[PDB]
Amino acid sequence: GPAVGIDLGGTYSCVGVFQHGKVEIIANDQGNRTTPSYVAFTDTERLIGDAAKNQVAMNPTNTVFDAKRLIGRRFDDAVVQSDMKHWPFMVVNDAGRPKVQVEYKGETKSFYPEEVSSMVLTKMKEIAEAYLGKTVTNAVVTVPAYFNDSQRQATKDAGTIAGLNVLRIINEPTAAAIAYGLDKKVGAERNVLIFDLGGGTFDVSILTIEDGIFEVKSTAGDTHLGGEDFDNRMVNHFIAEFKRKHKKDISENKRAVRRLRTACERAKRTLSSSTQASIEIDSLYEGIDFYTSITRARFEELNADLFRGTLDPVEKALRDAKLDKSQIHDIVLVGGSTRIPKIQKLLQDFFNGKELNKSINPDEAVAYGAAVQAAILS
Ligand SMILES: Nc1ncnc2c1ncn2[C@@H]1O[C@H](COP(=O)(O)OP(=O)(O)OP(=O)(O)O)[C@@H](O)[C@H]1O
Ligand SMILES: [Cl-]
Ligand SMILES: [Cl-]
Ligand SMILES: [K+]
Ligand SMILES: [K+]
Ligand SMILES: [Mg+2]
Repeated sequence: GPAVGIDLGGTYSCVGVFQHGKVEIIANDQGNRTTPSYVAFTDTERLIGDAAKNQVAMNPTNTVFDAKRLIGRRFDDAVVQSDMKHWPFMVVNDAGRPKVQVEYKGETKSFYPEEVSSMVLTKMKEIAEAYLGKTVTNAVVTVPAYFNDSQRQATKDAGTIAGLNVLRIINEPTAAAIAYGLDKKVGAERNVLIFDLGGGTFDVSILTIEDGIFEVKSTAGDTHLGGEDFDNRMVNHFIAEFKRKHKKDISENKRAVRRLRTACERAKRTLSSSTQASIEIDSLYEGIDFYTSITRARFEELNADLFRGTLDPVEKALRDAKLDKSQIHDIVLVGGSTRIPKIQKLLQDFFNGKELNKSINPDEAVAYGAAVQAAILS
């Protein structure tokens, strides 16, 4: 007490606390309401969150991310073997369990996924402590609805290692529905669709709620579709533009690509509220400045197939839940990527004009609902 709600996200984490009948989403030391699920190791220190993501480009083999993709899994799991090929850090096998291997202070170290996630949770715990001016111990932590018992157990363990008393592990879509008060009893069942597009995954969940009890009717999605893919499309676009203007290809310069990606992600966010965004990077490659811009229309065209494709999982989830689109009582947007206007248009159009629940920052809705539930369990 106070107990907190924590969304331990694949790419960003968020912590909230319910007090005086209101949820407060807590800003970190940099004033950010969400924090990168990154941890880095150097010759002298361990960095977590914003501090870790800010040096990823210069320290690729020792900056860990995506621990959520390893948590609770066996080393021989096809998913792990597939994902490992794409990470710049090493994943080793310890008696059948995956561990990330890094260098810290000149020595080789290895950590279980739950230890890496415990570092992220320690950061979220401290963020809440700085805001509350009191020690934080009890917490509700969320996980994807498809997580199995081992993945739920390892997530709870990450919390315990961080010094938290995990009151309960609840599903992300359920937490999002709770944020909007859809758990309240209205004397009849209600069907709710959660459309969750984050930084690296896309989850569609259909919930049936009655008497405060949740039932996951169906889930669909793509574990390799998120905001990072839209950033990739923009990066490729600008590498091509720089090549045309300067007859130089920056593709093989890791730092150049990173600075460009960062500017693209920032420009993308601006495009959700404005129709154009400027990209200005000083000395991007060989001392050449890269000052350009991108319109919302071009950003939408660069990603047209990926945006439209989000509707397939929606149709499949409806089919698996044995529900027609007209039987959905509420549609809830979750994940930072749902702030993109074109995605909202596509989903609303698919639902024949039905309004979307989007008043709660989508990238905060999971933590918001977790905080409400944590207070209820406290
Ligand atoms: N205003 C915005 N417009 C567009 N995209 C945005 C905006 N704000 C944030 N994003 C994107 O949202 C993503 C992060 O979403 P969120 O914080 O919900 O991630 P997450 O739940 O950790 O993701 P994952 O699905 O990988 O678990 C990033 O790709 C970020 O660029
Ligand atoms: Cl911080
Ligand atoms: Cl459209
Ligand atoms: K998140
Ligand atoms: K997601
Ligand atoms: Mg998420």
